[PDB]
Amino acid sequence: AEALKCYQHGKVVTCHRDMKFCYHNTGMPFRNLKLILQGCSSSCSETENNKCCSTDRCN
Repeated sequence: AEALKCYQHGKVVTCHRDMKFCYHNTGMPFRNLKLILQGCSSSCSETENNKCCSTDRCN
């Protein structure tokens, strides 16, 4: 099996062979601070900030 590939802040990363998901999480911890997490993960749950997917470079 090929291993999932995900977008990660402009780069393309090859996920650990165990990963099921590419994710994209954006948050505003403070009115002036935006946080953006992005990459591969074993688990993923759709929320208003965490976007999940399971195909290649799908972010």
